[PDB]
Amino acid sequence: HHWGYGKHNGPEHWHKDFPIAKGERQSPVDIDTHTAKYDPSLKPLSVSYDQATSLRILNNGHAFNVEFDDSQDKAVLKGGPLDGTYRLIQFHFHWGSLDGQGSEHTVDKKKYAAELHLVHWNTKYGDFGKAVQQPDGLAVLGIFLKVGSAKPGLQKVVDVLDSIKTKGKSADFTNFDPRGLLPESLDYWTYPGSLTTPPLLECVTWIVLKEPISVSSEQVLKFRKLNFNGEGEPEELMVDNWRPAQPLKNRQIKASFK
Ligand SMILES: NS(=O)(=O)c1ccc(C(=O)N2CCc3ccccc3C2)cc1
Ligand SMILES: [Zn+2]
Repeated sequence: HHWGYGKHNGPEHWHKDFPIAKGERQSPVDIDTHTAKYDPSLKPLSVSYDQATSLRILNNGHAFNVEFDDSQDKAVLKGGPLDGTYRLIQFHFHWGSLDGQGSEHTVDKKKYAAELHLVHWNTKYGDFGKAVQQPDGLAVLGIFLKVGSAKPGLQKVVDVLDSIKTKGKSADFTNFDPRGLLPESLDYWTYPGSLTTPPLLECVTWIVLKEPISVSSEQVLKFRKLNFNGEGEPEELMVDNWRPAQPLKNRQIKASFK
């Protein structure tokens, strides 16, 4: 009876195994756009993905992760609110059963259809497992998805999902360019928070882009055909794998833009 997204093991249960669920810097949060303060000291975000080396895609029973070779400074995030250099390790999404929900962060209580998380670790801690033990260990770039026009750069991901339907399945996934998942603008909000899944560690500088990407209904429908279950187990569609907004508590959300 491990954690998941169901009635009996979903977000409102997580605190029993992971008491930090009720902590002081939990994610996601609602971004109140009128209360977020423009911070002229914030730098433009530097996203350097030209040499990114994707390796594999994995259904881990909660989402799918596109994994990267993070054994050298290839795909890195810096600037913005960050000090130092953060290396891309994986991206994944959260999405809904319907287009009206699925995002983890909300904007003035608006829920997007899905949310992309590009996860990076601070190179000053040497590895991901050490980084998650630190308050500045991770930088997660969050990008909202709305349903409209197709995102051509997403289609390579959508088309491999058939091969990783069920929990524990993986597939080679080389030469995928995550630049094709970015919106035009790098305007963002930022705040200190946490992982949004167990172990819910309070190790993340969140950077949430203002501009959503558009994906087609067909693209998101393919996400919703994935399974939380393993092969030859009762089919449970992988949908609604998002944690709701958590209390902001003693935090300020800062905007990079006026
Ligand atoms: N949704 S999110 O906050 O962007 C998120 C980001 C990263 C992860 C993640 O890769 N994990 C959880 C922590 C951890 C710790 C030790 C070893 C492995 C892992 C694997 C899960 C969720
Ligand atoms: Zn996530």
